[PDB]
Amino acid sequence: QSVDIHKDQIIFSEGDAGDCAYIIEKGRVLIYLTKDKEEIPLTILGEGEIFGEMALIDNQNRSASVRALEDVRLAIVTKQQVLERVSTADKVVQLLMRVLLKRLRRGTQSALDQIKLENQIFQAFQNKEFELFYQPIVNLKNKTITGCEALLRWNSPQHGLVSPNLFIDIIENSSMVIPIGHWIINQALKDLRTIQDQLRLNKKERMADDFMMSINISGRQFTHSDFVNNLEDLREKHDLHTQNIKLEMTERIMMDGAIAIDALNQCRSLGYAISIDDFGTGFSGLQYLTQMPISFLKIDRSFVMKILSDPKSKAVVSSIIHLAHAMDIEVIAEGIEHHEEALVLETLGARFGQGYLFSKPVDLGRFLKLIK
Amino acid sequence: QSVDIHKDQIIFSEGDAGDCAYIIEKGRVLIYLTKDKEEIPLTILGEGEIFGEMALIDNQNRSASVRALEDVRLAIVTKQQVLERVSTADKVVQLLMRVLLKRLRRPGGSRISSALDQIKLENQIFQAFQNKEFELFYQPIVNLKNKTITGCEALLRWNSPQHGLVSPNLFIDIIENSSMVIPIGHWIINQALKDLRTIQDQLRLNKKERMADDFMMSINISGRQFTHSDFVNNLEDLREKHDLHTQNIKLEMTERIMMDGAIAIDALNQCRSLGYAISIDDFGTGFSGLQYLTQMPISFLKIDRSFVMKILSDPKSKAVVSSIIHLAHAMDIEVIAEGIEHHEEALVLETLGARFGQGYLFSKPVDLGRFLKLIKL
Ligand SMILES: Nc1nc2c(ncn2[C@@H]2O[C@@H]3COP(=O)(O)O[C@H]3[C@H]2O)c(=O)[nH]1
Ligand SMILES: Nc1nc2c(ncn2[C@@H]2O[C@@H]3COP(=O)(O)O[C@H]3[C@H]2O)c(=O)[nH]1
Ligand SMILES: [Mg+2]
Ligand SMILES: [Mg+2]
Repeated sequence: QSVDIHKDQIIFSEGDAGDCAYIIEKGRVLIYLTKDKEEIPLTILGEGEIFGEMALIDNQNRSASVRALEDVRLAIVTKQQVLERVSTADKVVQLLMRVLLKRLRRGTQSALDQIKLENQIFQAFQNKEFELFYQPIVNLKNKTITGCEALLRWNSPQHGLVSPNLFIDIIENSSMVIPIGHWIINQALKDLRTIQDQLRLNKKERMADDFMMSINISGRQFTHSDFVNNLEDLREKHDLHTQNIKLEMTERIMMDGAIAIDALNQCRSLGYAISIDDFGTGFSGLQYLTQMPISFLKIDRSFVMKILSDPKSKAVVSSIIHLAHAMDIEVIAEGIEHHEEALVLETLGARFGQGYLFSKPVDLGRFLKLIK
Repeated sequence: QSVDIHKDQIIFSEGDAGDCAYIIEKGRVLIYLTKDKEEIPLTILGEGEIFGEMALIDNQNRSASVRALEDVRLAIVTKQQVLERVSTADKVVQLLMRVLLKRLRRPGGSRISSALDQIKLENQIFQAFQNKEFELFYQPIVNLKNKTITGCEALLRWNSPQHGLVSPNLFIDIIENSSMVIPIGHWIINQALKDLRTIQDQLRLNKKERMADDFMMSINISGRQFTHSDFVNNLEDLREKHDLHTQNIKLEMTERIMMDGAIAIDALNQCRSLGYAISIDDFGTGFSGLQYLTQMPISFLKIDRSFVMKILSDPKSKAVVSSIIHLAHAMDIEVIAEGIEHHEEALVLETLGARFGQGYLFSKPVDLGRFLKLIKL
């Protein structure tokens, strides 16, 4: 909505209640204070400048008066429009705005903490405090280790064992995912080379050929272009085959719809296995799985820990397993802690499993012992 | 990540390139300008204050110098941490930041070379609402086996050529993540409930007593209006206003409501205890709340057109649809398959076990007057 004001009209005065702000589309306006009939100019605003935001942002009165220097045309921005856009902005951006506002007139402790935590995470990465552990994936019927998932671990000397609940999300929607993710993939692929070599050296030739290293890939690093180029470079570096490398993704990817179907279809043509991690939670979902080069899906612990108790959870799990089979997708059920859970999941048709029942995540050295 | 500076150290000078910002953890710093060797104090900052952000936000030089007044400890905030959060922010927020920055740094004329358009579109939408340009149409939901109209969905329409150059989805989206959803949504619900009263009265007056009792008016409820407190109070007020029963009113909700998890289960259980029917509008698209579907007062789920239009062509889409239908039955949830445009689609969906359907095959959305005629057939 657009409004035309004549030259010399006082649009509002210092000390008035704020109703709305205004974006100048044509002409010029003067911002002034008055102090005993002496008019003190602050500035002249022209096309594109917004004015009157300040009263709206923190329900104070007008900090200055505003007069049209010539005929002007103003677009009206409402209190609610400004408050809405501000309240939904990033909390560090909200902090930055509050500090600027208060200085110009002359959730903060949560926002400073987020900034600090990020810097603490990345310094710990560069101080070599992270390592990968490996959690066996087992064939449910014959109890054989068929692969492993690479899981990030923070062994901070000050705090002891730092929980992945904290730092994984910070890492994943931060630019540091790219350097951290490049390190993860290289390490996983390096340790895959070692697992295969050791398996062969102990005459388990077929196990080595069929072994799947499962690597968690975030959306950010997946949609970063040349992700596939670096992934390929790192595979050839360690002389590995695509068929032994499974890329675990959260369905939040498909979100990027056609684009996604893109790289995912890319990799699949190279022979990488693609897996939907935490299926049925998050945006890890049914609708896109219809048209996806998906070889695996993981049934989240949240379902598995309710199999025996809540029989409506047993229904949902059977549905997912039977659906996966109808699309020739195989299933890994994770969070398996009891033999009774593994029994039921095998009867329902899940081929693979992971969890404490079989083994917790362990360092490479202990994993190399488990496979023997 | 933490750095200790001695009393009197110039941390940086006015005119330098910005590397990082700092949070003061201990002590005090002076912000000053220099103007012919006269040092002009702007302020003293203490514990918790941030400084040096401004150069980072828009790659300008330092607007002032900063000296430690005593021994200080600074936490480092990186250029990268500021620039990412700033560059990804809303364009109105970006405008606000630029204006504040320039004003704090500051007779010449200040200028700024979308944004204004987003603001205007919203005001155009809301003025059209208040100028009575919106109305509800109703699309029959039919029992697939016996072809009988069992209910209808209320669908919002804008009667203007302007609806037009926005896109049909887009005007609904503007409404739904804007505060205007509350006044627009209150009008929608009242109108739908008013027109439900009329459908039932006419059904009774023609001795179709069982049809009137079983008739479901389906109303799309956005997340914003659902999580707004006193949503249930207004909904109840409007039901009693039109002397209606909860059992005839179905609340269609996006699956994205389950991003609240525990809070969402309670809010739905509140409506369900009152006797409202709850339906998941877009099942299997958008947010996956299947872990939660285990414990949800859900009576209906709708299979989206995006699945239905791929049944015959892409047989992996046929697989997913059968799975959803069979799963819904295992939880005593009934299914409405929407976007049904051909008899062959309705055939397949009935064989798979879907009870209800909507789409062009049966009828497009129509005004109340035409809907009242369709009922009598
Ligand atoms: N306080 C202040 N406001 C300014 C300045 N330059 C432009 N303005 C605008 O003038 C407006 C006066 O009313 P508000 O306080 O609502 O919002 C103010 C700003 O939008 C300045 O240097 N100081
Ligand atoms: N320009 C300006 N900067 C201030 C003021 N008060 C505190 N500061 C801080 O001083 C810093 C000087 O360098 P920057 O411009 O990078 O960031 C500035 C702000 O963080 C003030 O009144 N004006
Ligand atoms: Mg996983
Ligand atoms: Mg709908």
